[PDB]
Amino acid sequence: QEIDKSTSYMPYLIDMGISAKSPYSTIKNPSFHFWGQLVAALCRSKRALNAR
RNA sequence: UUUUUUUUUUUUUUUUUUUUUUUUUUUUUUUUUUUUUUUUUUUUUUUUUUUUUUUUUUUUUUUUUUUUUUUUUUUUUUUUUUUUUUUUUUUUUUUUUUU
Repeated sequence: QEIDKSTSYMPYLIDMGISAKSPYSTIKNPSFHFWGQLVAALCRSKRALNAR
């Protein structure tokens, strides 16, 4: 899926019309958005205190 | 439906900086916000010392009675028509959730 390439089509997945249901979202991947964000909030980061 | 930092142009990151500076010190003197002199109870005329007293008195007691600010008699849930007894219910439903 060329994840690592900054000059590629992946970050414009939706607006290019390549895919309609992205496999990288919070709705597609809940409870991995709770993990990680909870860890960062418990590691005293102010960004993760606002994650839903 | 889709989403999920009320994040983001790129840069940047002391609500720091001319240069020089650093007692919101200083004329020189000075240093009781002391002092004429001499005094020192914001004492005293002499008397005097209950903001006591006419005498008499001494419950801010009393006419005599009296002594529940009780009582017609009867009574004694400031109960009761009967019936009743979720200030429940159409049916279906049951996140004041959702493209």
